[PDB]
Amino acid sequence: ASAWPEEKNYHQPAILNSSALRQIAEGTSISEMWQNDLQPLLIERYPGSPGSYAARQHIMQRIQRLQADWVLEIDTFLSQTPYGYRSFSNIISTLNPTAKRHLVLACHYDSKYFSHWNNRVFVGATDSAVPCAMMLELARALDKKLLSLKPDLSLQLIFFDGEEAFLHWSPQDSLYGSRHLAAKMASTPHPPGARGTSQLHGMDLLVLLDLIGAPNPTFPNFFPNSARWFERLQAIEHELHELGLLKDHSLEGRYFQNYSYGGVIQDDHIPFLRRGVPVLHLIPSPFPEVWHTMDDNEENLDESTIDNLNKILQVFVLEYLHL
Amino acid sequence: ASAWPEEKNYHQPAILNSSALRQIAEGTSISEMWQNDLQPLLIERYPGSPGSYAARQHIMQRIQRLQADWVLEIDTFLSQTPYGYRSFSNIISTLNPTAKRHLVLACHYDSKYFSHWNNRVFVGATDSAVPCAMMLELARALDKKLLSLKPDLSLQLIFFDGEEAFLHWSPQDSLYGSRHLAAKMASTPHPPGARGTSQLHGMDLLVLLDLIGAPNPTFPNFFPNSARWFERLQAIEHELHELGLLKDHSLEGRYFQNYSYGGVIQDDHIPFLRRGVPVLHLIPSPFPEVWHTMDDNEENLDESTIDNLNKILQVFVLEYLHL
Amino acid sequence: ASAWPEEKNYHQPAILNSSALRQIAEGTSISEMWQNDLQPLLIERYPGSPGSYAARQHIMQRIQRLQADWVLEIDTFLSQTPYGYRSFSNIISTLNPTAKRHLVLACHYDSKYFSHWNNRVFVGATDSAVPCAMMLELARALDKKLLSLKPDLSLQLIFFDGEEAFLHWSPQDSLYGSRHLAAKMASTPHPPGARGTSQLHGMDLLVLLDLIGAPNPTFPNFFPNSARWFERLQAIEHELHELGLLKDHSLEGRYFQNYSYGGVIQDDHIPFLRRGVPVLHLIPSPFPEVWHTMDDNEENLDESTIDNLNKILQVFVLEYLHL
Amino acid sequence: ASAWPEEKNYHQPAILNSSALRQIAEGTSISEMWQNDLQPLLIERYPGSPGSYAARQHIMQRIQRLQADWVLEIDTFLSQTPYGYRSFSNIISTLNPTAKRHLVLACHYDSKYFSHWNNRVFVGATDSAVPCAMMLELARALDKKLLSLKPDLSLQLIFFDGEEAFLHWSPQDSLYGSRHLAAKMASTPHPPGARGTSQLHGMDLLVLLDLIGAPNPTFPNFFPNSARWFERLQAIEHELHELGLLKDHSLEGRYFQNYSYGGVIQDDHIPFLRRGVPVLHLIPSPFPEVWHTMDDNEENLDESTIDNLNKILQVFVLEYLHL
Amino acid sequence: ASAWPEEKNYHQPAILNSSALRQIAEGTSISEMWQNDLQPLLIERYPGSPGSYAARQHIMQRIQRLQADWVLEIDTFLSQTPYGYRSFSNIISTLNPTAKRHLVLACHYDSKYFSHWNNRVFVGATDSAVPCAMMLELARALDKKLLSLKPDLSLQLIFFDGEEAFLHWSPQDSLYGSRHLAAKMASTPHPPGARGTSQLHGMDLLVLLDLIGAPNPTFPNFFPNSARWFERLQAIEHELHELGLLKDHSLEGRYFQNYSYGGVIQDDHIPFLRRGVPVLHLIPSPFPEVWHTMDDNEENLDESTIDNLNKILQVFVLEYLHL
Ligand SMILES: O=C1Nc2cccc(O)c2/C1=C/c1ccc2[nH]cnc2c1
Ligand SMILES: O=C1Nc2cccc(O)c2/C1=C/c1ccc2[nH]cnc2c1
Ligand SMILES: O=C1Nc2cccc(O)c2/C1=C/c1ccc2[nH]cnc2c1
Ligand SMILES: O=C1Nc2cccc(O)c2/C1=C/c1ccc2[nH]cnc2c1
Ligand SMILES: O=C1Nc2cccc(O)c2/C1=C/c1ccc2[nH]cnc2c1
Ligand SMILES: [Zn+2]
Ligand SMILES: [Zn+2]
Ligand SMILES: [Zn+2]
Ligand SMILES: [Zn+2]
Ligand SMILES: [Zn+2]
Repeated sequence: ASAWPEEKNYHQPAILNSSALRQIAEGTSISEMWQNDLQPLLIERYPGSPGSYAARQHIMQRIQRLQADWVLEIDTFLSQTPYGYRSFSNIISTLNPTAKRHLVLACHYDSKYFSHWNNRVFVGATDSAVPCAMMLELARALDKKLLSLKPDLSLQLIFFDGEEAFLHWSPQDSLYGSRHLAAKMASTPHPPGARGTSQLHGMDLLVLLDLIGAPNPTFPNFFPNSARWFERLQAIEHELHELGLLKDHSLEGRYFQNYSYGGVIQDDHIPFLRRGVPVLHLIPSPFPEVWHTMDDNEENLDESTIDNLNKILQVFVLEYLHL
Repeated sequence: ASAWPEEKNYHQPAILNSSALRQIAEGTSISEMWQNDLQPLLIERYPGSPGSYAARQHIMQRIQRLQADWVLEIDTFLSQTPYGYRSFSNIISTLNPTAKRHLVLACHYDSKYFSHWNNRVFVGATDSAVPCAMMLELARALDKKLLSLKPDLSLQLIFFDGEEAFLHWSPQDSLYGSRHLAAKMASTPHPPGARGTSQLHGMDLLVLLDLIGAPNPTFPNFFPNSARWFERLQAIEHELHELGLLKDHSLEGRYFQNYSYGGVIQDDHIPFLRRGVPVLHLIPSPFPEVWHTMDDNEENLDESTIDNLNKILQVFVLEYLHL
Repeated sequence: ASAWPEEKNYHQPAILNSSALRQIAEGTSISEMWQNDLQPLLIERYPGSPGSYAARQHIMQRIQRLQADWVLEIDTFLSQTPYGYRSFSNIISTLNPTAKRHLVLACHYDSKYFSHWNNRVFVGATDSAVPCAMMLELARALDKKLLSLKPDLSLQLIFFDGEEAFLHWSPQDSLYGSRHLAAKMASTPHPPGARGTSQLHGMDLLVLLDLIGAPNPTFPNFFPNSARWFERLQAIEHELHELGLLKDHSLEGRYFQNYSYGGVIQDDHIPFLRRGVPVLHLIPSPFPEVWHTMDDNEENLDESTIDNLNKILQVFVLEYLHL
Repeated sequence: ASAWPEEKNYHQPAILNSSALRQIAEGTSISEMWQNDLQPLLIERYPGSPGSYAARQHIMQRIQRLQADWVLEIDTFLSQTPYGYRSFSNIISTLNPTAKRHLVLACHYDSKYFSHWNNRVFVGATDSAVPCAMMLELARALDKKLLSLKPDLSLQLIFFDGEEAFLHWSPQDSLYGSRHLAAKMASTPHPPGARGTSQLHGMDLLVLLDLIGAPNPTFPNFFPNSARWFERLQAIEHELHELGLLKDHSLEGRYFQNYSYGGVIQDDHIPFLRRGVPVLHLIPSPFPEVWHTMDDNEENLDESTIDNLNKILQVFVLEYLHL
Repeated sequence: ASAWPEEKNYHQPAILNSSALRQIAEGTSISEMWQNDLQPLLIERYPGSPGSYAARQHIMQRIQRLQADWVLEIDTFLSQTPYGYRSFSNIISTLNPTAKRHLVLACHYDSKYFSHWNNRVFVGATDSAVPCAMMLELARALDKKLLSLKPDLSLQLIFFDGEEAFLHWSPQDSLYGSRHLAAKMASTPHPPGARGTSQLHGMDLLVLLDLIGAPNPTFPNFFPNSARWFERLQAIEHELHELGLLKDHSLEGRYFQNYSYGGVIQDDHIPFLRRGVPVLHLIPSPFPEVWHTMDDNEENLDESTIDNLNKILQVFVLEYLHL
């Protein structure tokens, strides 16, 4: 067939100059994000719940009101769990769904399920409420530029549901949302009409944000097939440092350090990885100290790190998308 | 509905004082244990074998002679192999088998089958006679305190048979004992009469000992859902050291180094991990130089290190149980 | 020369409970430090200048108003430099100067001489105004607990002058105020009336703060006769973390990391060290990125890290003094 | 004083764009250097000796035949030694009489004295004949651009004599050319007529190249007053790398690694360093394997590493000089 | 002179085959040493004390009683201190006083001086009573092959006195004996009637034992002129291990790791090192945790580690000596 599915293998960023980067840095607001994007989401929001719907509405609302012609879809489905068939809902938000190639940013909007205990609630600030807010805050901060899209390539965001186990992490009880959509897409021809290419051939790259939020992350370079793009976040991190544009930051506490990792982490990316989509797994190693504790709350998030990652990521994208 | 299967995430140790610690370090005798508990286990003991029945037997005698109300079982069972059908007997000792919740220590009591070489015999002193002796010594040394068990929690031991492969490593040629027991436990209501919860629900934490006894062990932190418990070993090791109760010991050769391990090792924890039991896998990395050679013998054991880990394990276990 | 001068070698801390620590963390304000004790010193203030007298002046005032009975002295003295003789002044603030033994906290309060460039002035935010405010905030915060000094031990703060070189780093041109004070103290009987014992005998341990206030600092353990005191800084850091009373703080970026250093930094400890005083040199390695640049301003300080090191240091100090 | 002595503190470089960096990298033949600039120097050449005068002569000849206004000088002198007084002869080559400020590159052109063995003769290929050759070649390859010198700053090349000891390394028996040349310049006014300031005040940075030519060298960041220039050598090496311009080179095998060093190496920079000159000491740690052995010859030099470092340096210099 | 003193520069060792290595292991007995060699040294033994004389005498009886023709000098001398002039007695034991060249091994027989605290007493087991013994036992263990000295090369031991400061470490107050004996050897011709070569010229390598006998030592490769012999100590530790000739020993806790050092440790080698004698400094880094505490006692020595270092040292000496 046509070879556009190989394009992703040769695609270069449009690196930005200092003045551009000063602009981007000034364009994102961590407090706006914190107030209007993220505090809504710090609720018990596990699949089913009132939380899940409130969270779901909140995401689309906040997307809905932007100037770029974002196409929100829901994709409610049903899957078996160790408590029976429960109902899930993935969020997709697409720009230019005819864009044969998309760069995808994705995270997970469900919250793990826990019995209230001591009258506390798990609300999953880093796991993964913050990554949802960052993707939100990037759609906003970059809206004027993202409008320019009316290379055949645009941007999709995915918010997955049912990432976490219901009882116990196993292949059977985990990634409900992403195993659904991996399949759905591997079987949806793309572009419409085509005869050999799926919605996955048109994932250039999947950037999975998971567990972001805590002080002192270090992100490993998980895959050779996305390493060049990891290097670019290294380069972006550096230059935004060399230019004043990061806060409480030092290069001896870099986020992205050339440290490859041993065994694989399981996460919403796996249903895509093994179908051949190159992945960039922005999850930290070690996990946050508050992982799956009630203490994974607002109080233990380093606003200042998150701001620095907001900027790094926002640049990464404009550079991919050549805006 | 009862949520007692969650009590394990919120479980905290009752940490001990410097009198207590001195007392423990005092009442464990590496030299008795060496003579009374481990020297008997140092024989060819692959499943089948006369060794196996001897060891099985040894193990039960030295438990049967202590005062606390241990209940030993011998799950003997058949299972297929590359050499046809064969028979395995796991050893399960248990205090308070209605103790709804149990902390579990475990190891394997077989020895791998090797032909005889230069009239040398493979006896597995670290793989895994030493862990078996360690476990038996801990029941001895803690006996008077374990009596106290007449939070509904108690202790349980397991000595798995057929951990090693008969011919060659594989899902199908290995972990005969634990694969078997993990299933039978997943299918057993705990507590009697329960309707939705199995005995695995009652396993707090599985501490599994493998490949102990060589010099300069280094134990990684393998799993994030047991990592606060690995922190307690770090912390126990520390205090027992600053208080001068370890032998030939320095912090520049700690045993528990806060280092995270890439992959998964395969071992008797596997069937219980993939079903959602937390594991504290006390296996070192790298394995001991003598691994799976005829040199895994007594002459190459480090008394001092084994004795240090006894103290550490014994204190871990008392703090877990609140004794 | 009695045998009191060796008690330092056996001194041990009075470790605190989790309730104390909580009080210690809660009773230090980094924002009051920021305006009352630190923002005033951020001015050109090399030796001689009018800044030197104003910073000098500030310090004493901020001490003079506290309840403890601080005995300020001033130690003005003349020395040759590359630009000719000049007049320096060390500040010394002593509790219980008859206190035969003292723990000493010290920084330097000059600022390096630089000509102005682009109309910016060098002010030394980390080199070493934060340290001065740290030492000044510590005496405020701990004031009430320090009236109780009426073992014979007390606390002395020292603010050195002329630490930095005038023109070109060298033994002739550097440490003007601590070469002087060593020697002065090295030859001043202590206690009064003494006959064989100098005031350096009575110096238990000298904690030198320097270059503090940038993000992600790493302090080494430089000297073996003080490691045990470093180790207590390690342990405090850990404990304040595990109770939740540090901020944006992760243990994979501790500040005190058991890492030994090879060479020596020259700094104001040197004249006391080669007099056999025990030094705890809280100077980080690598130096900050803004070292000796005009960018060593307020804008580039990490308030979180300094709250943190303040809490730690305050604790360290109450345990040293058994308060 | 005036202000000019401090201009160096604020000097930024004129970074080169890609096209340029290529043009430099084609500019330099390692083969031309190898045969024209280096092979003449592979001779026994300890001070006094005929290779001492032949070396001296050769160097000069190669500068003389360049366009640029190199002003040569011999500085023959005489110092006490363990074999009596003897006569040395530094070589200085300067562009610009008045260039108030100079970047200096420097290297030592003697050879340690060794009696002959198995008919073998020490010729210090890396110690330091390659550094020399390197400096020559950079003269050669940057002539035309160095013409453009008719910010008041230029270049200077020094080739110290008497670096190595005659007998046994010590302050009194080592560093003969450079202890003399730093005292002499520290007592010569610059610029001519000046009432306050030395030619040292004019030395912007002394780049000392020693021990260069072995495979896989790593150079550390010895000094913090030249760390930004170290960082630039790194940025250059990365960038020359990622553009394809280096040979047999990976970033896993970089030369300039952010690895500070503890204490100091004694080399020809010391006389200048204590006098307040900033130093970029391109010496490797560890020293080469052939260090001070007859085996320090041509056969053990890695031609590929030298080409690469030629490139890196010549760039470093064109960018310091805003050429 | 001549070149006879450049011979150290070329000395290759006569390396042993496995069969010999086994004899040497068999040949030394750590229980013999512990009882007959070291336990007498474990007394308060500063310079001038009766212990000092006790200890001085013991050494000599242990060497007098062997058969090789050890030749005991006794440099006694006076020197000023912070407590007055006092008397010091080195011990020197040569084989072939006329043998031009000499491998020299040395340690120090004094104990620091401490008051008596809780009726406890500082005795210096690691520092340096073990290295004294290790050298004693080296000579017992090797006597028969040492006899074979009737390459003009032989062996020398040195038990320095006064190494430790009397009051507070410092060039004026330390290394009393080595400074004496270094200067006295520098100004003694050798071999007799030589006209420009001293005893120090016929120190081929100085092997300095210090701070030995604690668990888990790591020894840096401190000097480049001695590095090739550190690489021998490494190759020896390896081969002895790969033959199961060391106890309780993994290569992941090697004793000699090829890691270079930054700064410099001050010890009895300085006075020879700045006079140009090659030094293999066997002092660990870090120091023992018990350094200059009362716990530097026999209770805290690692018998296995010492026994392993005896073997390594006895092999090193023989391959040097071509025995
Ligand atoms: O959910 C989980 N339960 C576990 C129990 C034992 C070991 C484990 O690694 C896990 C685990 C992994 C996990 C992985 C990625 C995640 N992203 C967000 N939550 C995440 C959790
Ligand atoms: O038995 C085995 N045969 C192998 C061949 C190649 C690679 C391997 O990891 C193995 C192996 C692993 C193994 C793992 C945990 C064990 N615990 C005790 N023995 C253990 C052995
Ligand atoms: O001041 C300095 N000028 C230098 C030039 C070259 C190398 C150096 O280490 C220095 C240096 C060191 C230094 C050390 C401790 C300090 N504390 C505050 N400023 C400090 C500076
Ligand atoms: O020459 C030397 N003799 C030594 C003996 C013991 C330790 C040492 O570091 C040295 C030494 C250092 C050295 C430093 C830079 C050099 N550049 C060229 N040769 C160089 C030698
Ligand atoms: O004695 C000492 N007191 C110190 C105080 C602060 C730092 C130091 O490095 C030292 C020191 C050094 C030292 C070096 C080698 C020794 N061998 C036996 N004792 C030894 C001691
Ligand atoms: Zn999670
Ligand atoms: Zn095994
Ligand atoms: Zn400074
Ligand atoms: Zn050299
Ligand atoms: Zn000592």
